[PDB]
Amino acid sequence: MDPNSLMTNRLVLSGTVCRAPLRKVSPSGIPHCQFVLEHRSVQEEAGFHRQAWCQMPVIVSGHENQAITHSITVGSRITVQGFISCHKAKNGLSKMVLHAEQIELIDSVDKLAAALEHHHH
Amino acid sequence: PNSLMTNRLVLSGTVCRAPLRKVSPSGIPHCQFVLEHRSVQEEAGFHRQAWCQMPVIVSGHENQAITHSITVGSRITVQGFISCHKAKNGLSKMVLHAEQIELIDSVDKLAAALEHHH
DNA sequence: TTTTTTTTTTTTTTT
Repeated sequence: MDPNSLMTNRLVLSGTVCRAPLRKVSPSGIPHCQFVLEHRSVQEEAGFHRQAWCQMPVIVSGHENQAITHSITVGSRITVQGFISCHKAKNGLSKMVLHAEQIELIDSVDKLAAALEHHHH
Repeated sequence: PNSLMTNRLVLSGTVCRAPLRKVSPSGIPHCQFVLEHRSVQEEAGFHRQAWCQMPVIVSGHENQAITHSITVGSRITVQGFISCHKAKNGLSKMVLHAEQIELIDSVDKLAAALEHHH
């Protein structure tokens, strides 16, 4: 445990996905799926509050977590968690991306069900 | 402020540029710098590499104290939220607003004083 | 394995 003496970086962002999961599989047979999460919130800074809006291009790679994505529709309310990585050198400016290791959905069943059975009788 | 909406980034690395310390016409001291992260990771044994220069701002009186101590080369960890503005040309910029700092220099300084206090 | 240049209706924060 020597270099991990400055390798700590975890981002936890909840948000609604605005770009559907674009799946692909790289040569080694690994499957990955991207999308753009839109996060919006009120954040307090300096004893006051201000809005925090951001589009985070997240991507989930490898087997374990592919399933949970096949289940994330557009306008999904999710919280993703994993490391951040980026780059924008003037010889190929790529972008900031949250490689995800973990995701749980944030709209409760009792919640959504409400909006599926009520209009009727 | 509870609910779904949660934004927490906890980055570490070596302060690249600055820090530029200004007090703005609103009253508060603002300290801005850029943090250069570099690390290797992923679950079991698949090797991914990580790098990123996160513009950081430390806004308010509360945290400007610990600040007069970080300079280019300074290693620290910061925790706070990420917001994204327009820029001066390129649309969205990302900035981590630090709500909590950690000079990992004091970490070594504390581990040492332990290993060596006869 | 070149920090796998991978922003694919008007570029989501400007309705």
